[PDB]
Amino acid sequence: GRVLIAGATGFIGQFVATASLDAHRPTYILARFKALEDKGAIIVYGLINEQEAMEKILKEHEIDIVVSTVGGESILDQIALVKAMKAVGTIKRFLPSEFGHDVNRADPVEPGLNMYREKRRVRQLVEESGIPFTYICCNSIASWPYYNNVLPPTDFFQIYGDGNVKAYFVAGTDIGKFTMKTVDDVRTLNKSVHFRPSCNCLNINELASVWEKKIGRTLPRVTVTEDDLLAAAGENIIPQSVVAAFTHDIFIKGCQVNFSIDGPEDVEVTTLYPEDSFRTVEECFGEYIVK
Ligand SMILES: NC(=O)C1=CN([C@@H]2O[C@H](COP(=O)(O)OP(=O)(O)OC[C@H]3O[C@@H](n4cnc5c(N)ncnc54)[C@H](OP(=O)(O)O)[C@@H]3O)[C@@H](O)[C@H]2O)C=CC1
Repeated sequence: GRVLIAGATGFIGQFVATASLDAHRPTYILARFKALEDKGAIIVYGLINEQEAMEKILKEHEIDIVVSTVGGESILDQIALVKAMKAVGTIKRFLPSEFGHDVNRADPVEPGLNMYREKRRVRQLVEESGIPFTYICCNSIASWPYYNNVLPPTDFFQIYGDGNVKAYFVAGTDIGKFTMKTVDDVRTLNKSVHFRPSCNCLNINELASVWEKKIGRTLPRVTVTEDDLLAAAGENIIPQSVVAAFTHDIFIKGCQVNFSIDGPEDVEVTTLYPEDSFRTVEECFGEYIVK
C-alpha cells in the first residue's frame, strides 16, 4: 500500500516519515526533507484543509494509507481531509493526528481540554464517514518533560507534586517504527493502539535519577506543586499553557496509567509485536550526552 504522510517535516512526522521509508513502504510526503528525498520519498504539493486538492492527490497517486501528523494548533484542518477521503472511497486506513493520550479517557484542564475537544471532533467525523482508522495513543516522547515546552536540566530538577506518578516514555524512533507497523495490521483496524512499554514506565523522580547517572553527579530537587501547574494553565497562553495542562494531567492526575486496556477496542504495542524491544530511557538519555 502507498502511504501519504501529512506533516512529515514536523516533530513527530519526521520520525513517522523516516520509519515508513526504512520499512520499504512507498511513501509520499505532502509539502506546503532532503534526507527524506535521498531515502526515497516522493513529494506532492498541497494542504490538508483544501478538500478538492486532496481528493485529486489521493486519486492520482492511488493512496491506500494516510497518516496525519499536523500540530496541536491545526487539528481542525483535518476536517476537509476526512471529507476528501470519504469522497474518493479507496482509503484502507487513516491515522489522524493523535500521538499522545487517549483523548476519550483523559480529562485535562483548559486549555489542554480544548485540544482534546478538537481531536474528539475529528474522531467522530472519521467514524461517521466510515473511514477505517487507527488511533496512535503513544503517551510521552522520551525527553525531559518540561512543563511549558532542549535537554534535561544541569542546575536543579523541578519535580511535579510528589514526583511519584508513573508515565510511559517512548523514543521518537519507536513512535515512528511501531506506528508504521500498525497501518495494515488486521489487529489494529478501527482500534486505539496504546504504547505501554513496561521498562519505560517511570515517575519524575526515576527520570531525574536516570539523568543523574548520565551526568555523573546530583542536582538539588525542588517541588512544583499542582497549584503552580494549574496557575500556568490558567494563563491561557498558547501553546505553553496547553503543555502545563497536559503536565498536570500526566504527573498529578496519573492519566497515562489509570485505565485498563483490556476491552475489545483497545490493543497495546508490546503485546501486538512481542520480542520486539523498545529503546530504554537510559538509552535515549545516553544520546543527549553526545553533544
Ligand atoms: N506524545 C508527545 O510527547 C507529543 C505529541 N504531540 C502530538 O503530535 C501531533 C504532531 O504535532 P507536532 O510534531 O508538534 O507537530 P509540528 O507543529 O512539529 O508539525 C506539524 C506539521 O504539520 C504540517 N501542517 C500543518 N498544517 C498543515 C496543513 N493544513 N496541511 C499540510 N500540512 C500541515 C506542518 O507543516 P508546516 O511547517 O509547512 O506548517 C508541520 O510539518 C499533535 O497531534 C500533537 O498533539 C506532539 C508533540 C509531543
